[PDB]
Amino acid sequence: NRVFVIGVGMTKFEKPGARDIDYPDMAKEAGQRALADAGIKYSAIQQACVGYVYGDSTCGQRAIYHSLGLSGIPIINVNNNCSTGSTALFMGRQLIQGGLADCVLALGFEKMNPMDKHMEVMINRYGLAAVPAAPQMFGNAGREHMEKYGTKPEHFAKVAWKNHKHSTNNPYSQFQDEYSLEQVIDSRKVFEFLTLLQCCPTSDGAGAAVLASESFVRRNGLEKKAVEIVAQEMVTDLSTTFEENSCMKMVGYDMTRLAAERCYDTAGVKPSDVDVIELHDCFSANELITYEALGLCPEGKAGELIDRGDNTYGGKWVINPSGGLISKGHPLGATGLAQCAELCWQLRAEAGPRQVPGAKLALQHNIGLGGAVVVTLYKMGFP
Repeated sequence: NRVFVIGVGMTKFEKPGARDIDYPDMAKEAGQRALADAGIKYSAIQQACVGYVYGDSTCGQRAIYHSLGLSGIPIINVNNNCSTGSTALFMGRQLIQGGLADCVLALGFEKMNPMDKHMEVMINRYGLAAVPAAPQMFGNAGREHMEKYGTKPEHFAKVAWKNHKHSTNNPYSQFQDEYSLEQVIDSRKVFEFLTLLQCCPTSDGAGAAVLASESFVRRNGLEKKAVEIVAQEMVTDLSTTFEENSCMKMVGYDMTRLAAERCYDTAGVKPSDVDVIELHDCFSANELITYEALGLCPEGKAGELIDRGDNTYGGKWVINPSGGLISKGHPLGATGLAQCAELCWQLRAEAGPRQVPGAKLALQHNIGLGGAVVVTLYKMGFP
């Protein structure tokens, strides 16, 4: 059963506390935008998949009833206790592909040892969207990459530089200013080579997408905006031995690798066919290694990809035309849906000053709560 994204919407992603509204109004802004984009009645929504991290188990329902009105539809919380976190989009896709609904709303929102203690305080005071282990794990993985392949600390700063430069054209991004490479390098130290401008900040915001079956799209004449999910794969923790483990593997390198390989196989495409990417750059180090995990270049060649400008406009792949988590900030529940919104706009040729000319195949890379990796390929459903 083919599955399509037929409307998308988001709020601006803002510094926590910059905007004086509660999570239900954020959800309403994103949700109502997505429904208006889709051009459908609210009653067409048969289930809602809702992604958020903080608050109790009723926040999903509270957000949906405020956005759509009260109904008896199922409201599924993506983040449960006794399973690894999914994503709103992966779950919505599952409901459609398995025949449990013809049309669904995916919605996400968020409203905010000596070294672990030190990182905990730093994350709080610098407003980073990270758990205390994360900067250390991603720094270790980047250092490991430098040791094996000769990547330079400036390559990681260049990735971050590139994300901030893209952000200048995204009005939904918390940060929309270009910093110099020198400013990236000189910003406050977080861990090792990682500096503040290489780490994703917290943002408050919401995102939403309407997902629909092939028959729903045909029945309602919605072919024009229908972006097809041509492949989507999730990989949860891979269990390995002491001898095979590495810092790169510990932050999900092989999970991304396998998820993407399986997408490529399903869709019958290769990395070189992808035109535009939105990936999970929680740290610059995760983006750099993810270039190789996705198969964009051979192992150890990310520094060359970076120095050629093959991650930006005029290069082979335009990566994070949004500015990335690094510029947008990371409202935990909403991040994946914002990536989706941008890639759908790119493929629909509605991305304005960020438009990748002639984009036809888009790749999303996202991480769930708990660390599961989701890779998704999109193309226009009926070009």
